[PDB]
Amino acid sequence: GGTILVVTGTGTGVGKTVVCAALASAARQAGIDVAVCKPVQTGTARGDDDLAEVGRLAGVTQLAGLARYPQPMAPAAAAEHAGMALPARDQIVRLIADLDRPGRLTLVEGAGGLLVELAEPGVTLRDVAVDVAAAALVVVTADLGTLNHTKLTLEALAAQQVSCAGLVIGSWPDPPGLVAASNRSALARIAMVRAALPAGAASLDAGDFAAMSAAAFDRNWVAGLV
Amino acid sequence: GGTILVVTGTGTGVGKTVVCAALASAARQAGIDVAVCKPVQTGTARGDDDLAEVGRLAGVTQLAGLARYPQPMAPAAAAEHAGMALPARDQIVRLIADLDRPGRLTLVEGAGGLLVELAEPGVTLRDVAVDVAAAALVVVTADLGTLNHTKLTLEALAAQQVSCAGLVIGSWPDPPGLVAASNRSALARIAMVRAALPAGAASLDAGDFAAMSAAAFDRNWVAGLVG
Ligand SMILES: Nc1ncnc2c1ncn2[C@@H]1O[C@H](COP(=O)(O)OP(=O)(O)OP(=O)(O)O)[C@@H](O)[C@H]1O
Ligand SMILES: Nc1ncnc2c1ncn2[C@@H]1O[C@H](COP(=O)(O)OP(=O)(O)OP(=O)(O)O)[C@@H](O)[C@H]1O
Ligand SMILES: [Mg+2]
Ligand SMILES: [Mg+2]
Repeated sequence: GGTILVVTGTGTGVGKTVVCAALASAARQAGIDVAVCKPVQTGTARGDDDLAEVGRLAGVTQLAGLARYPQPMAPAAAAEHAGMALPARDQIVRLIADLDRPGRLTLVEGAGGLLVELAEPGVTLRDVAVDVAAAALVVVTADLGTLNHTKLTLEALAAQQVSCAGLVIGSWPDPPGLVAASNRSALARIAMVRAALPAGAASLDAGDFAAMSAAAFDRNWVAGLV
Repeated sequence: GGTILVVTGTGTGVGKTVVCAALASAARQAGIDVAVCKPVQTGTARGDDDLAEVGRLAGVTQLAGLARYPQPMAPAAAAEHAGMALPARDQIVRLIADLDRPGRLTLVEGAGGLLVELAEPGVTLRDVAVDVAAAALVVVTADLGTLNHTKLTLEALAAQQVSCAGLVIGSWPDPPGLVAASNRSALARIAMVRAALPAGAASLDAGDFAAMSAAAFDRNWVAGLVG
C-alpha cells in the first residue's frame, strides 16, 4: 500500500486540475512515484482533458481514466444526456487500488464536487475515498463565499470520517484585495493551507511550472505524503 | 408563535433577497401576515440593503434589521474591518422571537451561505434555525456546480435536524439551456423545487413583481405554511 489522495473542489472551476498537476510536479521532484487518476472526464466536447494537462504540466505518465463524456455537465448529467451509464462503483475502486502501491502518491481527481454521483448507482467521490481509505485534498477559491463552501465540504468529509489532507487555493490573485487577503487567513484558521498557486499558473510551460510548483508546497509536507 | 423560515443560499448572490420578496408577496396575497428579518447586513457602504429592496419589490413594511457593516465582506471580516463585533446569539434570536406570532410567516434572510458566521463564536444561521425551531428554504442556481452545493447544504441542514422547506431557483433563464434544464430536473429529484423566479424579477415594478410572485409559487404550498 501507498498514499492515495482524492483531490476535490469546492466549486466549478476552482483549479483542481492545476492543483493535481502542481502537487504531482512537486512530489515528482521529491523522487516520489506519482499517478493521477480521473475516472470520469466530462466536457470533452469543448476540449477538456485534465489528465493531459497533468501530463504536460507535471510530466506524469501514469494517467488513468475510465470514461469521457462530451457535455460540460456533472457526470450523471452528461451520461444521462449521452445515453450511457457511468462506470460501475467497482471499476473506479479497482482502478485506484491497482494504481496504488508502496511509495506511490496517487491523486484521484473528481468530476465536479465531492457529493455528486461519480459511479452508478449514486456513489460519489466521498464514497470512493471511504472505499480506498484516501484522505481528501480540498481545492478552494479566495473569493467571497469560499468560507461557507469550505466549511460545508469539511463537514461532509468529517461526516464520513474522510480525513482532510488540507486546502489549496487554486488561484491566488495579484494584487490580492481585502477579501482574498482576509479569506486566506480565515481559511488557515479552519484547516492547513498547504499552498496557494499563483493565478495564471495554468499556462506556464513545463519548466516554469515545475519551479512554481516546487515553491508552492512545503518540502517536508510533500515528502511526508510518501 | 407562527411559522419561521430561514432563507439561506448555496452561494453568494443566488437571489435570497428576491426570493424573500417574492415569497412574502405571494404570502401577503394569500392573506398571510408577513415579517422579513435580516439580522446581519454587510456591504452597506456599497448601498447594500436587502430589507429596503424587499420593500421596494414586495411592499412589505414589517422589516427588522440588527447589524450593519460597511464592507462587502463576510460578516466576520466586515465587522473586524469596521472595528465592530458581531451581534450575540440571543440578540439575533430575540429579534426573531419578538417577530414570531401565530398566523404570521416570519422570513429570516441569512448573510451568504448556511455556514457563514453570524454571531460570536462560530454561530451560524443553522444554529439559529435550531433555536427558533425554523425550517430552511434553500435558494439555488441552475448553473453547473449547483448539485454539489445543494447537496452539501442539505447535508448540513440534516446534520442538525433542520427540515428543508424546499428549493427556489433564484434566477431562471428563458429559454433554458441544456445544462440549466438538466440541473433543474436533477434538483427536483433532490428536493421539492418550490419555485424558479424568472431572470430579471428584481427589475420588475410593484405590479409585475406581485403577479410574478403569485404564479412563481404553488398557492396550496404557500397557504399551508401558516396554520
Ligand atoms: N471570469 C473568469 N476568469 C477566469 N476564468 C474563468 C472565468 N469564468 C469562467 N472561467 C473558467 O473556469 C475554468 C477554470 O477551472 P478549472 O478548469 O481549473 O476547473 P477544475 O475544478 O480544476 O477542473 P474540472 O473543471 O476539470 O473539474 C477555466 O476554463 C476558465 O476559463
Ligand atoms: N457590485 C455589486 N453590488 C451589489 N451586489 C453584488 C455586486 N456584485 C455582486 N453582487 C452579489 O449579487 C447578489 C444579488 O443580490 P440578491 O440579494 O438577490 O442575492 P442574495 O443571494 O440575496 O445575496 P445577499 O445575501 O448578499 O443579499 C448580492 O447579494 C451580491 O452578493
Ligand atoms: Mg480535471
Ligand atoms: Mg440578499
